[PDB]
Amino acid sequence: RPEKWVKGVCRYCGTGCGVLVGVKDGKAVAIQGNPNNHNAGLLCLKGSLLIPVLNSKERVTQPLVRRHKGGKLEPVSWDEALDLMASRFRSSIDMYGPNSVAWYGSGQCLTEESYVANKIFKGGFGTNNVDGNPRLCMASAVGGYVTSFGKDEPMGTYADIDQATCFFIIGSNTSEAHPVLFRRIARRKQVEPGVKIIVADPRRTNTSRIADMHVAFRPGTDLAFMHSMAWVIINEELDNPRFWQRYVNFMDAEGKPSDFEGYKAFLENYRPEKVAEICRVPVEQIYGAARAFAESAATMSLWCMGINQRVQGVFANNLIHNLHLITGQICRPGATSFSLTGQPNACGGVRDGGALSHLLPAGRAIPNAKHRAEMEKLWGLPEGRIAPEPGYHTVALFEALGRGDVKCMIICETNPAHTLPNLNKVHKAMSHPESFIVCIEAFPDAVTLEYADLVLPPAFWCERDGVYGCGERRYSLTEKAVDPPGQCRPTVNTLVEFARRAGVDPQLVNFRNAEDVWNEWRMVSKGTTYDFWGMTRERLRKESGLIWPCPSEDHPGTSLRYVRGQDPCVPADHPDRFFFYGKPDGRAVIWMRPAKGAAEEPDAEYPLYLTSMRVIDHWHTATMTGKVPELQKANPIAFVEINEEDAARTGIKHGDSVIVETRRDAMELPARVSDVCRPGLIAVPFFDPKKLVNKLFLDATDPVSREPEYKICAARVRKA
Ligand SMILES: Nc1nc2c(c(=O)[nH]1)N[C@H]1C(S)=C(S)[C@@H](COP(=O)(O)OP(=O)(O)OC[C@H]3O[C@@H](n4cnc5c(=O)[nH]c(N)nc54)[C@H](O)[C@@H]3O)O[C@H]1N2
Ligand SMILES: Nc1nc2c(c(=O)[nH]1)N[C@H]1C(S)=C(S)[C@@H](COP(=O)(O)OP(=O)(O)OC[C@H]3O[C@@H](n4cnc5c(=O)[nH]c(N)nc54)[C@H](O)[C@@H]3O)O[C@H]1N2
Ligand code: SF4
Ligand SMILES: [Mo]
Repeated sequence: RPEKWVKGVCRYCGTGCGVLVGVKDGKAVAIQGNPNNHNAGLLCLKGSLLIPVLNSKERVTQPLVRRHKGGKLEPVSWDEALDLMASRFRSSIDMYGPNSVAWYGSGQCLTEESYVANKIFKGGFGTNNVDGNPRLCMASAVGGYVTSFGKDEPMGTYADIDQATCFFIIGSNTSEAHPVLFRRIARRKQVEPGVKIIVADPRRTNTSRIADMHVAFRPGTDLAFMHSMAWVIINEELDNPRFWQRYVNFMDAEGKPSDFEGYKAFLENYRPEKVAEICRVPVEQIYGAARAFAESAATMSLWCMGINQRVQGVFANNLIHNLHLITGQICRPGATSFSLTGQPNACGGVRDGGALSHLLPAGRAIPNAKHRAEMEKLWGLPEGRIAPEPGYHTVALFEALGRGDVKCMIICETNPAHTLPNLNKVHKAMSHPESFIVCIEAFPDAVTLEYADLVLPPAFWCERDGVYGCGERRYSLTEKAVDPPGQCRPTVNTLVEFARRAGVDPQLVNFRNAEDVWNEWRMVSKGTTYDFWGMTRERLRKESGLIWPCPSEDHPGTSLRYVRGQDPCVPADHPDRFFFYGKPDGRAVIWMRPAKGAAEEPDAEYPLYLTSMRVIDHWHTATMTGKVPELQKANPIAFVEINEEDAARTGIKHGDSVIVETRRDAMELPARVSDVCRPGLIAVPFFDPKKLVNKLFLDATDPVSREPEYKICAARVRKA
């Protein structure tokens, strides 16, 4: 029975459900959904079972040090820990230059933590070595959005779900990975039964059980599938010339200006009969998916890691946007190209705040000299303080750590020893005997702590205040509901003290609380097309999220970007009803991206596709959801999914232990036989620390976004 209800945000998925925390003064006792946030008071099982996680005593509550490598982690005071951290970082810079140090962060960090980490490093130390886990996740979608539209982030919101009359859901297990949203998608098809749902995924998941059509294409061939859809759309005159002639540009396979006829000529390469064999699907599915897509009153695509975790990730994102653009299924209620964000805070913390190695806050870029000056001005730095070279992107960061080039690294609210691709390579990198690794980590079973030289105990979740920005441009405050336990401190406060102690100019880190940093971030955003000056803490305390752009206390926020009358970045006096202002002529761009494959495709010797996936009960590495007994009752440990008519024809039964092996490692797993994986595909989950699947996975990255291709590599299976 609670006395106080404290408003915040679910700690887990990018659906970003508002949460109310019931405290019986000082202890959280109950949790409900925020009736006033988009989720309308609905929480999924994970969300609803957060109170045990918050209450867990299995927490990191004092700072810890590992005197020597391979030693034992032992207690140390906060002051010795802060001096040790600051002296090491200063010493490294002094001897070897800013690029010898790095920040490795998280879309789970509060927007304020990431904003301070990013400033200390980019403006304080003078290094652009600030990256994070959204690199493993959302970087393809950023590239797809910037190359297609000139600006990052969806142009619609979740509310478009209520109006789509077709959902094309590709690379997304919405029901297991975005359960609230999937229910809203289910809800919509309930209310209007003439709503069509296409689910495109090599796996037949719970998500397909509301689909009119499930396209179970061969991993990696979805680019061809989607070009092929565009061919049908053009061929059957289902396209929208009034839209694309005014609003669209066309870039050929080399990225040179082209035209509709160019596009038609290129698409001839993607005829349905030919592309149907590549994809291993009945040709009727291409015609079906295309016609549904184009004939529908309002079409919405939603996609996640099956599209992004790919060496052609940016290109795939482009291809989804091509369909919306050729058909004009965009900038109207129900009709948009909506990339789904995994993490609660990839959008606000890392992407919008520019906390990646090539980026600067609010739409600005490292290589852009005017943007550096804009930031040196706002942040009060000398000229040239901000380096012109992008720092290390994640994969290359950990390679630099391994070579000795990065000597000191902070890891904050991520578990990279468990979740980075090609683990054997990374664990060797993380074991460099002369490296100094500092972990800010709340739960001591995180495997990465086994490589840490120093561990700082942070406040978790609603033990402190701060903003999370979910996938629909929604910035939502979590207020503080409880004191942190033991010696846990807000990471914002820890970062300021680290900076001060490490000789950073104190005017650069002039913040007492997360609120202070928010007002600066508001200021740094003002005038950009990411503007949220209008999101004062006061408004964020009272409201259940605001959606940007929101440039004044009287502005309600923005649902439809790029749309005159809706989006304030679009002049009221603009000639055309739409304005894609991230492109100099106001036109979104269809990209004629050639369709290729995975970087490690199957062959005689490794004849299987290996994928990796999300499972509903388990959040990533299970340091949180693992503290909840009910979350263990269904899938307690790792398994490997195997296709029925692949199992029998190769002589493998259900339940039998098997060896999944790839060029990089081998691993015994309990087989799980179903019709989930289409023939020629197996799939492993990644929440079991006793089964570090990322040891089998390769490391190739999209050459633009530098996202790893976790979704595809080549494997073999044999009976144990
Ligand atoms: N329960 C739970 N929910 C979560 C998370 C969690 O750990 N647990 N994490 C959150 C985060 S950070 C993220 S990023 C999201 C991720 O959520 P999703 O991306 O929706 O979930 P995944 O299983 O990673 O998604 C992969 C889907 O893409 C498919 N796929 C495989 N190969 C291909 C291909 O070649 N083409 C296409 N088009 N699809 C393919 C897989 O079969 C799989 O079903 O979920 C979020 N929500
Ligand atoms: N094979 C394979 N690997 C993948 C993926 C895949 O699809 N396949 N998906 C990738 C994607 S999309 C993502 S998003 C990444 C995510 O990968 P990670 O970010 O490595 O996984 P998480 O379990 O979210 O790690 C968050 C950590 O933060 C700690 N923590 C919780 N609260 C606090 C706090 O207040 N402060 C601090 N300091 N720490 C805290 C938790 O204990 C946990 O260890 O995984 C990637 N890895
Ligand atoms: S759908 Fe995501 S944000 Fe909503 S309660 Fe479930 S885990 Fe939390
Ligand atoms: Mo993610």
